[PDB]
Amino acid sequence: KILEDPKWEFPRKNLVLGKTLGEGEFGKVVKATAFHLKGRAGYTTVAVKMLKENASPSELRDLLSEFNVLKQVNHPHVIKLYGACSQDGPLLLIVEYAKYGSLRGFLRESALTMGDLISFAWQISQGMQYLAEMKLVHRDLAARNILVAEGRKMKISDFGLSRDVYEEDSYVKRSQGRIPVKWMAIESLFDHIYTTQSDVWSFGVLLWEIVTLGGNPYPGIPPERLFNLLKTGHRMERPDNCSEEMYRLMLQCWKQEPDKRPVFADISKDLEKMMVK
Amino acid sequence: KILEDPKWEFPRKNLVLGKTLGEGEFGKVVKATAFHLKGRAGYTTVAVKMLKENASPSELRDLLSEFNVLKQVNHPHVIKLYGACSQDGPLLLIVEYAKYGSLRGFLRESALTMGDLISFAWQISQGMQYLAEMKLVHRDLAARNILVAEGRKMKISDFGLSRDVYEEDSYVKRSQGRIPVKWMAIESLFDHIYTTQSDVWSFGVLLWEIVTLGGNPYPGIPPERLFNLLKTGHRMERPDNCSEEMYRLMLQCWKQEPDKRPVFADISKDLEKMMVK
Ligand SMILES: Cc1ccc(-c2nn(C(C)(C)C)c3ncnc(N)c23)cc1
Ligand SMILES: Cc1ccc(-c2nn(C(C)(C)C)c3ncnc(N)c23)cc1
Repeated sequence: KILEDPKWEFPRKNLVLGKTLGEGEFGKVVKATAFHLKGRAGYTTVAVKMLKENASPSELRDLLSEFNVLKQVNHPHVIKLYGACSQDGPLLLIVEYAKYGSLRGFLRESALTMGDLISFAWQISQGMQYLAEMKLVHRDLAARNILVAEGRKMKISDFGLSRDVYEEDSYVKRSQGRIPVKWMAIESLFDHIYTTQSDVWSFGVLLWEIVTLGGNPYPGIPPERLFNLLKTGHRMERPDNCSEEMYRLMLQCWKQEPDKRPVFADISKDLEKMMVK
Repeated sequence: KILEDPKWEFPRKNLVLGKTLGEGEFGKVVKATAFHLKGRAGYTTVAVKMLKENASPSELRDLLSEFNVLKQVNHPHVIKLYGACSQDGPLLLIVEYAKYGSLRGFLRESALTMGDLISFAWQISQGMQYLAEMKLVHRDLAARNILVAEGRKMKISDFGLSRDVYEEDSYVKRSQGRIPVKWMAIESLFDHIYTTQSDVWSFGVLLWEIVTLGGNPYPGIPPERLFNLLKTGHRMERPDNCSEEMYRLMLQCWKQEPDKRPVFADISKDLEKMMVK
């Protein structure tokens, strides 16, 4: 029983699904083509996300949660929602198509200069600054949760775990322990507290992933040992393809006090100062 | 911070990990060899389960939950726990090794006669009757959660979501919506009620998977539409490789009233009557 919003409902007969682009804990995403989308004559190459054959109740809640947050945002660096098919069969979410795939895969498949990586971090920081202005916390901010559309333009994705900056619900059942530990902020890891400043912590780990072309954060460190490491003040070390100014930004994102961490508005200007220089 | 039980702690220096056997929502399972296990001189081919590099707090809780339930059971058709490495690094669970892999994959890879399939259902019903005697509900009973060791002997696995038949804890934080809908009992789907009779419902779906050699239950039916179908009394249809007596057993497992469903003790005798005849 899903409410069908007419502003986003799309006819299933006007949608042809193609080959599977990926399947896992996120769901089932297939490539597809949608004709007469948004009233524009012709067809459009899109991406359709659906539940798996072995989906659980929580898997639907995330797809509906992802559906809600995508109806409310709009940004050239946040994946765009085009339509949905909530009636007469399976639930399909029709969104923008990212040719080059997820960012974690795109970085691993690599020729990219250091200017290309700072551009990626700049785009992600731009969209995140917008989400902060939209009163949203992403929580699940990582390299795997970022898409790469055509033009190598970064697109923020996976809003199934996102919450409001101001809780606008009388009773919200709390999701528990669904954020990977190595991307969790120390206060989120210690008291289940997720904020925009916690996304900055997650963004700092994202910077580490980009400068390493899809590296595994805290290498060889069991995630069950990371709480003790972060509680004592230990962070990650300087990687190989990192400058003195770039590594300083990661540590500012990893400051213990969330007030001592920069906001995404400052991160965008800090990263542009690296692009110009 | 994990408590190290000396009855199950095993030295990491006495364990060599090999190639990865599988990775996903369940965790990371690698093939390995353990020397001087259980005091027996020599080495033993085992399987080691560990957390992923992007594991979340709940992923650890399941591994610890799976660890607890495996310390307490023993059956030739339930996977056997051999040891663990909870100190000085990553958390490793050392259990029995299943050469032929998961049951869902083993059925799909297939020459098997109808007698071979009833034998598999018999073995799974035997171990489940034992778990019911051990006051345990498995909940996540499916074909993917069953292993096939050497000799094509069935081994019940994945106890991360298992609960006690009698709740022996003052405050237990409830996991929510982690069982795939198509395997959920109608009362579990309607009021979050998981019991041994609900495992019989799940076992009936497992029978359907075996007689179809790893088929997808309720084919072409969106899992969001299954609650309405089961609430109106509709079940699955007779498959192709199913007898009149075998299909009757599935429907008895799918009876609305859980008291109207058979117990695993009767299922073992019902399946043996098919093996003899
Ligand atoms: C709502 C929604 C829908 C689809 C996706 C998505 N996942 N993925 C994979 C997982 C294949 C990289 C994609 N690859 C390309 N384009 C996409 N749009 C996606 C993400 C969110
Ligand atoms: C505690 C525990 C440890 C390992 C496994 C396990 N998963 N898997 C896959 C997923 C590769 C089929 C296995 N394949 C063979 N043998 C095994 N033992 C396993 C299950 C539970």
